[PDB]
Amino acid sequence: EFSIIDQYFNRQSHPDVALGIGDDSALITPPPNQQLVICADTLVAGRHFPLETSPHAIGWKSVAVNLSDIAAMGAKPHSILLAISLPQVDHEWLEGFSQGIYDCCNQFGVALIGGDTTQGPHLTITVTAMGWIETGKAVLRSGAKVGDYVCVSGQIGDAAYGLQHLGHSLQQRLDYPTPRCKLGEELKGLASSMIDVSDGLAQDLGHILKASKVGARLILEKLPVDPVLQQIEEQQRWQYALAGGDDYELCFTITPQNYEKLLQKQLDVKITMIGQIVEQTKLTFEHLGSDYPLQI
Amino acid sequence: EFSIIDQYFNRQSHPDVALGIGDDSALITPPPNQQLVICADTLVAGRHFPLETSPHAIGWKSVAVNLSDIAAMGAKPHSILLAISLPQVDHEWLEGFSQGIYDCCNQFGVALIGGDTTQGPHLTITVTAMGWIETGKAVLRSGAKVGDYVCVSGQIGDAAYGLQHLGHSLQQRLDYPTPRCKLGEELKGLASSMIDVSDGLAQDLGHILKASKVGARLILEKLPVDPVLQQIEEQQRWQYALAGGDDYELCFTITPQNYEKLLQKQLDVKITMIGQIVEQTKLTFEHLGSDYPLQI
Ligand SMILES: Nc1ncnc2c1ncn2[C@@H]1O[C@H](COP(=O)(O)OP(=O)(O)NP(=O)(O)O)[C@@H](O)[C@H]1O
Ligand SMILES: Nc1ncnc2c1ncn2[C@@H]1O[C@H](COP(=O)(O)OP(=O)(O)NP(=O)(O)O)[C@@H](O)[C@H]1O
Ligand SMILES: [Cl-]
Ligand SMILES: [Cl-]
Ligand SMILES: [K+]
Ligand SMILES: [K+]
Ligand SMILES: [K+]
Ligand SMILES: [K+]
Ligand SMILES: [Mg+2]
Ligand SMILES: [Mg+2]
Ligand SMILES: [Mg+2]
Ligand SMILES: [Mg+2]
Ligand SMILES: [Mg+2]
Ligand SMILES: [Mg+2]
Repeated sequence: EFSIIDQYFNRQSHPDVALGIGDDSALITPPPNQQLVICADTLVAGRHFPLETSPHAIGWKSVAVNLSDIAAMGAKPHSILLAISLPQVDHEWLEGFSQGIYDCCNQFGVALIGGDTTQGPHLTITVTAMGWIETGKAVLRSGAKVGDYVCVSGQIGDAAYGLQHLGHSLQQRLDYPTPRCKLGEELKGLASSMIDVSDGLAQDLGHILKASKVGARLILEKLPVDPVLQQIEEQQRWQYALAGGDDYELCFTITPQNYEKLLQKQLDVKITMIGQIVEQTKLTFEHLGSDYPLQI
Repeated sequence: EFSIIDQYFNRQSHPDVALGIGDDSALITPPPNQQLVICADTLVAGRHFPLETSPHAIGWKSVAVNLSDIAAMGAKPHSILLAISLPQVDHEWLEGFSQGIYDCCNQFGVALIGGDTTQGPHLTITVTAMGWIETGKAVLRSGAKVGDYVCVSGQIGDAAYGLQHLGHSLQQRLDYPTPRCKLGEELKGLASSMIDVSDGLAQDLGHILKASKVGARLILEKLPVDPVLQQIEEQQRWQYALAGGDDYELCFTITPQNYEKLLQKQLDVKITMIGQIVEQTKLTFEHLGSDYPLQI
């Protein structure tokens, strides 16, 4: 177990880490005039990923889903803790898994600074992520105002389709979600509210609506879906997009004025306006310019 | 699961929390001139606690073992995240478990500011603890010097005895360890090195010896054991004390000069000098003034 840490999880720490792996706790010197942003998310084998998922993909997604919650605040990710409960000690598995962890960390300039390694009957992983943001400038789930656009990044429904069609190209969106870190940072001071879409667009937008004490009207034909989902029947397409989940895209609200400023930035991801915030505290849908009753 | 969070894990925190439970991440405004101290430890049902352990004790210990690693740095604890994987939703269990979480947090002035709640086949808990310490003043596992006293707080072996004698009063030490938070803070500026005894005195002192590139000679009859263990045959007594684990006491090294200073403080726990640091890089034992060969 102590050898497991040294063998797989003790790459040299960044110069930006006061004390990394090796002691009872890690130490971080805060950057000035910034708040600590902190979150944790658990992945349970067979629940948050198929049992047969490659160890590298498990490692990647364990980090990615937590970076997504830092990004959903408009913050910049800094470091993570890794808590893993393992049924067995398998070198090939541990090599792939740790490679997955570090590949995702390195993509986004994040340090692995600590954690815990235990034995347990079922593979269970909890990553804690830490980031920093200019004091007072976090993008909350509250903050959405009547007249704001509702927007979402990338595509929604991919991962859900992937889960139900394993082996299909869209499985890559299930196994390797992309946390939208740079977009989150670019939305600081532009977005009036934000959440990452981890459970499903309707449910997660719903948290914003409830927190902001507003409602929204979405346009079904504007939901950004993969060409593959564009070719399946409407009803199923919209279910994948609205209740699929595991997208790890950012859903946010923004004034038309700030939206124009957003579109003028160089962004590493697609942005789509899918509706607007309204006064009535309900989530409703529009299609071809008419009300569209829809149960999700 | 959203009902669970609201019903059991959403009490108002200390004023020192910029944003607590309810958003994608929590926000903390760092106190000036302090470093973030951060750790995580997992408890797996049946492994880190007997399956029949009361939910209140499970909640208490989940927090306590993590406050212990904050204390082991000399730092002051501030807040925790709670990640729980639950096989079933049981109201009586959740009431007891959450009461245990909050009882430990409240005793030590700690806020529960976030976490994750999931379904899984086996009860698994990971708490992340966050604390703060004056920049540069952490007590590391490195730093022990030849001639330094080796010391330990409280009693060692209680929890291990309790585990093997479930039903005995010493089970209290297994179920309800006390993190030595105030002692940890009082050892800032005095201890030359420190670790908390979670795995066993010999093993955990061993991490200090390895990090400091020194050895130690312990005096077996000076080990602080319960009167109950004083009545056991000495070999088994010393095995509980040196290899029992789950003590969550602090083991630290300290100059004779600084030990005198320590004893002048008003402390909330027993402190015992049990040996001293030596040049040769080995852990050895002495009994009644003679070398005492002992395998842990
Ligand atoms: N999977 C992991 N990834 C990264 N760091 C880890 C991991 N597991 C453990 N660590 C780090 O390795 C060091 C030793 O960990 P550990 O033995 O769990 O310390 P501890 O909490 O003080 N003891 P214990 O309470 O018995 O678990 C610490 O600095 C941990 O933060
Ligand atoms: N057991 C818990 N104790 C304390 N806070 C919790 C707990 N579970 C969840 N929370 C908090 O409750 C809020 C909602 O949690 P959660 O639904 O897990 O958010 P999320 O990470 O954005 N979504 P997801 O990735 O699907 O898990 C967050 O502010 C969490 O930090
Ligand atoms: Cl273990
Ligand atoms: Cl779940
Ligand atoms: K730790
Ligand atoms: K947010
Ligand atoms: K979260
Ligand atoms: K330490
Ligand atoms: Mg420790
Ligand atoms: Mg999340
Ligand atoms: Mg640990
Ligand atoms: Mg989220
Ligand atoms: Mg520990
Ligand atoms: Mg979560």
